[PDB]
Amino acid sequence: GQGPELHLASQFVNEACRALVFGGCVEKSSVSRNPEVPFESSAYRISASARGKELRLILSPLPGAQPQQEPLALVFRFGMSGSFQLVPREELPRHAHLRFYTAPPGPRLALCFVDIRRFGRWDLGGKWQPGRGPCVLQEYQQFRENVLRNLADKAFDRPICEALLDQRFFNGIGNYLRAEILYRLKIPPFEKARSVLEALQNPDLLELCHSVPKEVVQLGGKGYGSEEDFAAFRAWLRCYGMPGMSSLQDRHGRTIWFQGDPGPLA
DNA sequence: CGTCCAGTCTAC
DNA sequence: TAGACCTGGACGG
Repeated sequence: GQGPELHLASQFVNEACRALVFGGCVEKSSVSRNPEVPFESSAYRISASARGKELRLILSPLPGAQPQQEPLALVFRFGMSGSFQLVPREELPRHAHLRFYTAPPGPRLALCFVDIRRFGRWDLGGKWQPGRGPCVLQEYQQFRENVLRNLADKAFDRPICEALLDQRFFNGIGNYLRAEILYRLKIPPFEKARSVLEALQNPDLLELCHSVPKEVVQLGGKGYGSEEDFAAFRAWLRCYGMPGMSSLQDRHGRTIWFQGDPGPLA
């Protein structure tokens, strides 16, 4: 997912796990080529927070949980299929690659990182990816100034629809969002990134990088609401994959949707 | 059946 | 920077 999806996953984990207590190890699937999670505790709480296209879990042991241990942080990137589900222990989904198990008393559940295509990754540190810009959702001012302050970067030589996927500057923006953001302002996709941004030294392209993802979060759904959780989202799209929209391929063969003028660098 | 389509991460 | 990395759904013979 993109920014809003990671945000909604974080919200789901905090809400679902709020009154749960986990115990045991953190079981990785043998099939998953991500790291073993070396954590085990008689009783620990799980919480989440998001930043752009990253999600941090914190495993926090209870007072007197054994063994004595500091809380452990994990950072996930979801790839294309990543997600969290809370299921009964005995009905793990296909492709649950990392599982955390509730501790009795009560229904024996499993919080699962589910990732069909296995593009999602997790790291033991708790650190955000160095290089990643500030979050378009929760760090708008930082995000905005990081762009305007660095227009001389080679990244802004690229056309705008290519620049918007640079997670050094648009941490959280992915394919549907660049399409929907550009369509709101009718900015040609293959306009030169530096040229579109020097025009602002009216909601503008950088406000919309904040406000458009925020519209998706405020919708809810996407597996964290209530596959009809996607009804609203499908109806909310104005561009991405819509009848009578144009669509090219950027230099990395990613599909950009737009109306009218492709712009000078197609 | 068959083929094509849907964000990094790292080796060249 | 391409290509590699993966599964399943959507769409066509």
